[PDB]
Amino acid sequence: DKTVRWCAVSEHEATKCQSFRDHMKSVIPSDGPSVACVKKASYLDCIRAIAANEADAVTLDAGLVYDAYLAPNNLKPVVAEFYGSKEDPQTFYYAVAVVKKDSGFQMNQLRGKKSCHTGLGRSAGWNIPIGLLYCDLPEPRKPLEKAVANFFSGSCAPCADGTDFPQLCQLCPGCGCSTLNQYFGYSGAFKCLKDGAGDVAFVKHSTIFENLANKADRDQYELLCLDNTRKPVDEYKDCHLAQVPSHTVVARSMGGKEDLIWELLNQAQEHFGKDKSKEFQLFSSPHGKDLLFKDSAHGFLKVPPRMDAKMYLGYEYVTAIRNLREGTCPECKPVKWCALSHHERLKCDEWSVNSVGKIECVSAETTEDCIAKIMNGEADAMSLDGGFVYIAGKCGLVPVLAENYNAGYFAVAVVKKSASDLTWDNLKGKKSCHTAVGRTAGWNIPMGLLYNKINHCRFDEFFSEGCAPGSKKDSSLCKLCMGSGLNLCEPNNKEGYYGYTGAFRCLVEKGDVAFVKHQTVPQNTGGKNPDPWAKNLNEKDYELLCLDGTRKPVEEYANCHLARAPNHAVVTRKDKEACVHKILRQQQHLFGSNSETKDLLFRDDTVCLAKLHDRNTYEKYLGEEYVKAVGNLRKCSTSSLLEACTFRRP
Ligand SMILES: [Ti+4]
Ligand SMILES: [Ti+4]
Repeated sequence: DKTVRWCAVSEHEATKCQSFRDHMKSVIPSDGPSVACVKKASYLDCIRAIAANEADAVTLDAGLVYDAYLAPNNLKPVVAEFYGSKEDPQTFYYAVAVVKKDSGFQMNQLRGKKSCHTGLGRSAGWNIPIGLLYCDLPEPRKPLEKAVANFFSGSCAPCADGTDFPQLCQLCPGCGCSTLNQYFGYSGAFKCLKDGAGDVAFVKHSTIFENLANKADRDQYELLCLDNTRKPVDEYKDCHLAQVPSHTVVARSMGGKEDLIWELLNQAQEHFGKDKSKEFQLFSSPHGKDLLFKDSAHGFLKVPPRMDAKMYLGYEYVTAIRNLREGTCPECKPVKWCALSHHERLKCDEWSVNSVGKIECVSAETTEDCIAKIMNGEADAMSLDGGFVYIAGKCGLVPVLAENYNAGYFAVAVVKKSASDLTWDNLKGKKSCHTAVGRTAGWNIPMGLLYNKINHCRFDEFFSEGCAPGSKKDSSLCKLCMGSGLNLCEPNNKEGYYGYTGAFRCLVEKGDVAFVKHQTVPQNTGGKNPDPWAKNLNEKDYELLCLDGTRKPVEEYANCHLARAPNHAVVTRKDKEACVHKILRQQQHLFGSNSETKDLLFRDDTVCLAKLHDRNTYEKYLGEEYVKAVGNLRKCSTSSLLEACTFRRP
């Protein structure tokens, strides 16, 4: 059987689940998914059932998505309910802090102000802001209401205990826990700000737009960002306290059956979803409200498979809720560097002990895994090719420092001098060598420029064949690669044509054109590289293709390049930007220009780690032309972390 066991947490839900079961039988072929129904006492029991292999799937709110993720449950998000509309599916809501224009304070300045909350215990209006402010609250932090009552000078916090903590009901005497209190709920809490009662209102991104029809009025309001700046109210996507998913189907991390659940839910929406007019309807029940799914849902979206619960809830939300559950507070710490190999780890380990604690080490198996650990706080920093910076940036990370070599390197197209046919003007049908797909020199620049000329990104149909590590194994752009077994065409060291040098090797041995950097050929010719394939080459036998259509010697790169490359950059979270900026400059003035293999942690031709000033965004660091180009190349991108990040922020 291909059966999905759906977990119900009430008798009304089990009835609906059984009806679900029975109607699906009429629409799904016998080799298709079917439904079984397991009734438990509560969401937490469902979670346990699923983790114990007595059930398979349940739909949860964000706080339970969190519980479900914790050991020993280890469930993950697999399907999202969406709202509003088929054309523009709404999956998340943003908790925001709204304030009046020119009220003159930042998030790190909330102590002593007046606050408006939608209601005690509510997500946007209470658990998130109080969770993120947790360690700012005065001691003792239990009971929590007491500590909040001594942080804000006065508040309106519906359903708080005003009898014990009157300060909390100062702007709404009684703390009425119903719509009889004028300041209850979303519009209530917004109204509390608008009427001048409060200085800040903890609400959802949409609250302001639902209460103020004219832009003229909304301009009188702003949002507090976590980075202690303000932004306009329609910029909540870049200025929110937390991004939060509405309603999320979860499942075991290993053991699924993710695939079956999607095939089930997807077919269910297609026959029984919103507006499908059958006697059974997936998103209502005669038996009561919100049974197994929210009645307001318009359907389901598949959660990208790379996504785990920390990633899906997001860093700010997880921080907030950990604080509320654990309640632990500090009194820069150590920068946790991310290693990608045994050899990278060994350099990092001896860096750690040499830094005397200031640096610690964490490893992952791929760059993307490392980036994900930085997103979620398992790690803090690593250095990355510009192509990975773009991905890190789309995932909410920022560049802090650039690696310097001497404006950065030159991206160049190398060819054999002998074959004097080749020109930039027509490389159609030629054999190409790339460092890896998605890297600056190897891909993003050259194929960026190439995209403008052919108006598609199926480059495996432009070139005859090639080696471009990270391509699909059966692609013509894996035909020239030299890795054996599972390593063929892999973007790592077990593929000998991977990377700057690898791509040049590829040209020497098999290719017609190699996309690399200006100092690749010089460093691998004239006997400098002793390996048999490079030992006897001299740079005079190689030429560069200029945008002109002409060709020039290798050392002539300054007048014969494809474009200026952004340098490789250190990235981190905005919340560690300052600590990473400090420690690394303090570490490089100790261990800089004053690896045991090649290019470990930082490129080997790096002299110093440079300040960025105004370029501390991926867009500003890479430049707009680079970003536009990568945008065009995504149409053919295979990056599953990028797919996860963009699911959350299109
Ligand atoms: Ti709420
Ligand atoms: Ti690079």
